[PDB]
Amino acid sequence: RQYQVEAIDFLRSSLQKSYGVALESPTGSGKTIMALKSALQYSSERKLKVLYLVRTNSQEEQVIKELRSLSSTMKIRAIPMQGRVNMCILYRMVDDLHEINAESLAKFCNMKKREVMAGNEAACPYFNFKIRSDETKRFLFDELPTAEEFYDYGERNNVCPYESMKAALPDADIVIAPYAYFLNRSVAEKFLSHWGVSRNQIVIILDEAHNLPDIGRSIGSFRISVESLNRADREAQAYGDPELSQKIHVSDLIEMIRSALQSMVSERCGKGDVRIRFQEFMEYMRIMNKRSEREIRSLLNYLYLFGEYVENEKEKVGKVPFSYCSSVASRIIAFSDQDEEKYAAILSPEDGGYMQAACLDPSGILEVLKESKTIHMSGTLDPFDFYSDITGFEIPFKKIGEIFPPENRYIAYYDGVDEKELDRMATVIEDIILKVKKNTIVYFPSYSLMDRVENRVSFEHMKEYRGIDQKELYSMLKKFRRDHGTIFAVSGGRLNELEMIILAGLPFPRPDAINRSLFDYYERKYGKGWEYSVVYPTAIKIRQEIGRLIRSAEDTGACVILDKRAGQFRKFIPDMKKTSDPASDIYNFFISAQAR
DNA sequence: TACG
Ligand code: SF4
Ligand SMILES: [Ca+2]
Repeated sequence: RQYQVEAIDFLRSSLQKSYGVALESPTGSGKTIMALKSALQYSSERKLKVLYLVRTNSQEEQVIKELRSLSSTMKIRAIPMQGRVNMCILYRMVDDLHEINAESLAKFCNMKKREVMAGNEAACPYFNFKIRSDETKRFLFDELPTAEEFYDYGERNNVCPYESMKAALPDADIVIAPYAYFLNRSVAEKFLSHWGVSRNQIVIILDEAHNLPDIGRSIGSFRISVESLNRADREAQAYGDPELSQKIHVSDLIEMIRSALQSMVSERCGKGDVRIRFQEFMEYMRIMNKRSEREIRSLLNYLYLFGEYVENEKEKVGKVPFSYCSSVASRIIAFSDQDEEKYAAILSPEDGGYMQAACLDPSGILEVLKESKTIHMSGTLDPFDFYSDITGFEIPFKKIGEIFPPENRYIAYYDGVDEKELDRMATVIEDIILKVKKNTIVYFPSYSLMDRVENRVSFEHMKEYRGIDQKELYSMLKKFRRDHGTIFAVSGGRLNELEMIILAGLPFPRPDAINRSLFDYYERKYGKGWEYSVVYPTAIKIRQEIGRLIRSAEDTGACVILDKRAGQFRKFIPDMKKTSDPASDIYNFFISAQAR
C-alpha cells in the first residue's frame, strides 16, 4: 500500500530527469510491481519497451508470476527470452561439447534451417511452422511461461523454443531475460534488432541489483584452464595437427601453453590463489621455449587461424562449429592485452590449474546500460554512494525503510564468540536451538566451519552441502517446509516456515587473491578498500539472509549474529540489539509475539 | 587497523 505510491512516484519522476533510478525496499514490499508499474507508466507515455533482467530462474519465476496477475488487470504482451545455449534443443542431441558460445550455435542453427528449407525436414525437426502458429503465440502471450517451462513445452510439441521466442518478440512489449543474455553485447545487438528497437527505446529493470557489481565482474572475467588446453589438444589431433611454423605443430604449441601454465602454478601458488602480472605468462613462454614475445604472439595468431579452420570443417559436415583451439587462442591473446588496473591476473591451482583475468571494476561492462533507462531494485543496496562508485551509476536514490511492525522482528548480536572458539560457538548454537525450538537456518562463513561446528552437537539437521545439486536443493527446501527444524548452509549458497536465523560468525569474504585485488583497487582509487571490498559485500550478504525472515505484516522472526565484530554493521542494520545470553532473549521474544 |  502507501510505501508503494511514493516509491512509484519517485521512480516515475526520476526517469524523466535521469538515465536511471535506484530503489531500496525491503523483502515483501513488491519491488517487481513497483518497478513494473513505474516502467509501464513511464514507457506507455513515451512509446518504449520494457526489459526485465534476472539472474536466476527463481527471480525469473517471481517476476513472471507478478506479470501474470497484471494480465487480468491490463493487457500484457510479455515473453521470456533466452539464447540458443539454453533454448536450442537440437545441439545437445547431436553433440556433447564442454564449452559453447552463441556464434557457433548461430552458424549451426542457420545451417540446419537451410537444410530444412531445402526439403530435409528431419535435419532439425523442431524447425517447422509451429514456430509461428497461433497455438505457439497464444501459449507464450496468454500463459507467459518461464523460459524453462517454454523449453519443456517446445520439447513436448516438437517446436523450437528459441526460434518461437524470436518470432514472438517483435510483438512483445515486455521481455524477461537473463543478465548473461543481454550483457553479451554481440547477442544483445541481434536481440535488439529482432526486437525492432534501439537501446534508447527501452526501460531496463535490474532485478536484485545488489548483484550488479558481481554480474559485471563475472561476465568480464575469463580464464584459461589446463582442461581447456587438453580439449584443444584432442581437437588438434582430430583436425590434422598441422605445422603452424618452424617445426612447431598445433599440439606442440598447446604443450608449450600447458607446460607454462603448469610451471607457473607449481612455482607461484602456495597457500591458494595468487596474483601475478599479466606478462608473466609470456615470460614463461619466452624463457621455456627460447623464443621472443613476437614469435610466441605469431604462433598464438596461427593457433587462432587454425581454430577458424576447425570451425569451418565442423560447419560443413553439419556439426556445431565450436573450436577449442579458437577459444583458447582468443583467451590467451586477450589475457595478455588486458587493462592492468581494472583487471587482476590470477593464478590458481584449483580445478587442475588455471590463469584468470579477474575483472575488478565492473563499471566498464555495466556502462552500455546507461544507453537505456534503468531501474535498480534491491532490498539491500544502501549506502548508495558505494553502489554508485562501484557500478559507475550516478542516479537518484530512495530508501524505503521498514514497512512492517518493528516489534515482530528481533535482530541481535552476541559477543561471546581456535579450537576453544569452536567449542564455545557450538555450545552457544546448541542452547539457542534446543531452547528456542523453532524453524531455523544457521548460516556459516565456510563449509569447514559448518563441519567443524556440526560437532559438537547434536540435533537433527540438514546441510546445503558441497556441490548441491539444483535438484537436491529443492527436495531439501521442501523437507524443511514440512518435517521442519534446523538447516545448515554457507553464505555463498543459493539460500511460519522460517522463524530464526543464526549467523555462526560474520560472513566476511575469504582473504584470497581476488579479494585482496579488490581491496587494493578500491584503496588506490578511493581510500576505501576496507569499506568497498569487505564491509559492503558482507552487509549485503547479512541483510539478504535477514531479509528472508519477514515477508508480511503478520510474519514473525528472530536473527542472532554470533560475532564480536557485529556492532560495526549497525550502520547497515540500525535496529540491531546486543545480547549477552541470546538463548533466553530470543526465547522470550517469541513468547511476546504469540500474544496476538 | 579490520577478511575464511
Ligand atoms: S531451430 Fe532451434 S532447435 Fe533447431 S537448430 Fe535452431 S535453435 Fe536449435
Ligand atoms: Ca571464427
